[PDB]
Amino acid sequence: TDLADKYASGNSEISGQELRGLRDAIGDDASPEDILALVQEKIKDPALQSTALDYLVQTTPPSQGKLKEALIQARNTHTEQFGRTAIGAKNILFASQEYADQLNVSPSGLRSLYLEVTGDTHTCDQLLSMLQDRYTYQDMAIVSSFLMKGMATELKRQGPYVPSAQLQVLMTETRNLQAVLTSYDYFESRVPILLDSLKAEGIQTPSDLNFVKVAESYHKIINDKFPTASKVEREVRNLIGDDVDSVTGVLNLFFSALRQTSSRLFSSADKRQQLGAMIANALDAVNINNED
Repeated sequence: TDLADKYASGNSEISGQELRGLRDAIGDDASPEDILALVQEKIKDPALQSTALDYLVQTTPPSQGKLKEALIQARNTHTEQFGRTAIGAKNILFASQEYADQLNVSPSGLRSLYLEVTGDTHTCDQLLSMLQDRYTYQDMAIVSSFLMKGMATELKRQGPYVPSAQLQVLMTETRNLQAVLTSYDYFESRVPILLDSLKAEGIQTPSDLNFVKVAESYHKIINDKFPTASKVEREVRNLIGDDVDSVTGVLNLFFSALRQTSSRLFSSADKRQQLGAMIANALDAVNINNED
């Protein structure tokens, strides 16, 4: 097996064939411009192109000093062209493919998502919002794992197109996202039960009330720089209305969620307890203020 197979091995998006096909397509007198043209023809994905170019520069012996210098110049040019779009996406090729498979989505889409995520600072919230409309919560968890994997990958690669500092922050934020998704899943299973049980006894809950709204409300509470029991109850009442059993249900649910929520999502363990205390206090307030 040659470099092309090394490149193609485990790489669900490049075959050793197309790489060899590319190297074979590039003549010894290929100008840097010629090289890029060919690479571009066979490979639309800048990541895969850059991959191809690496392959090409690398599969080219120094005997072909002019070609390699051309390929080097081509790749230098391609890299100059795409910078991170090529190099960053290239850096996380395998990751994108792994998770594309699990998600049954396109790896390139994931790399695009990834470059998107890594092309700028992104907070957890921004990541969640960036992902929610794109993925089921189940899949967001998977995507988050992907993002993490890709950034980890790039930080290890370094290079003038790895915004190393930036990726670090992004990974922090993506870990936060994962924590959030787990929390959302918590709510996914329990909210319906709560609402159905309320319903069974003729307690009407907002029909559009679902775990996400519940979870969202839950995470506003814990992300609140200045949460209170009143804010919590209010958050819950805003969420499910005022039926004592409903509010109690949700607060109970939030209370239970708190124990389950990742420490990442709290500035400290103290903050979690503080929130739990707030929720417990909310629960008390509900029953206290209950009349039925």
